[PDB]
Amino acid sequence: YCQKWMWTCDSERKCCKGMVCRLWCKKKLW
Repeated sequence: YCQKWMWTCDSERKCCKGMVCRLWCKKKLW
């Protein structure tokens, strides 16, 4: 699974595209 908006990511766990990978998955505003 890709990490959803209410999820978080890691070096392995990636957030779903459209969001940015960070401590938590954050929507790409920029």
